[PDB]
Amino acid sequence: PQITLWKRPLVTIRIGGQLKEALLDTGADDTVLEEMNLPGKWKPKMIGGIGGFIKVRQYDQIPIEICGHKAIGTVLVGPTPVNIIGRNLLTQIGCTLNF
Amino acid sequence: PQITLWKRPLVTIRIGGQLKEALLDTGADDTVLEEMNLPGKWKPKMIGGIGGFIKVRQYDQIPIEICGHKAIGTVLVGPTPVNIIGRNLLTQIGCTLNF
Ligand SMILES: COc1ccc(S(=O)(=O)N(CCCc2ccccc2)C[C@@H](O)[C@H](Cc2ccccc2)NC(=O)c2cccc(O)c2)cc1
Repeated sequence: PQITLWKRPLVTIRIGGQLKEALLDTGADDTVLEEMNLPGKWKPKMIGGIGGFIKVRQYDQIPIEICGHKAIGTVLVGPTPVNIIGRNLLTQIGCTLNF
Repeated sequence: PQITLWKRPLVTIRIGGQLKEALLDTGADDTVLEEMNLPGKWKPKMIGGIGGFIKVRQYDQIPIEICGHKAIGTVLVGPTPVNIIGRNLLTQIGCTLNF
């Protein structure tokens, strides 16, 4: 689709059979989800945003369907304030910015 | 332009006698610029991101040129690590997400 920006670019994602709302975020290098359980090994990681650094759990090779487009990649889980789809998965679904 | 997301979508903006590199950021409601002493009235504000909140100065009706496209709107100035062009200006220059 083409998504305009007068509203937040929130979309439905499917991850582990669960439907969630997530923000398509070109300013995010990584995909960061609110705390949830995901299967498999994770490793502790730290990431930084506008207000400082947080601790997250890094899960690799996780399938995420974003508005019906399939990605398989790294998902960080932690105290992000909102679910964020970052460039690591936006590139997999062929997302670009256009003006 | 079409801008892919393999790297951070950094572009040149101009605000007065300062050309600046800024992130085209669909996950940002507002435009947040690194510390700069803009003229005119402003209002204090707190904005929240990953890691918590920062204190910023809200300046209104500031002209900002982004890759040659003219915009005018609210600019938040504060201790952000990166200049962020948010949706308030992205819409004005006709920016969409496409996949
Ligand atoms: C109201 O206006 C704004 C509010 C917030 C922001 S933002 O910069 O924090 N923010 C709002 C996000 C939604 C959100 C909303 C509410 C809480 C938490 C997240 C904009 C993000 O795109 C942000 C931009 C960025 C990049 C580098 C350094 C610093 C910031 N990226 C990130 O936080 C980020 C995420 C993952 C990995 C990474 O390396 C960076 C910008 C504008």
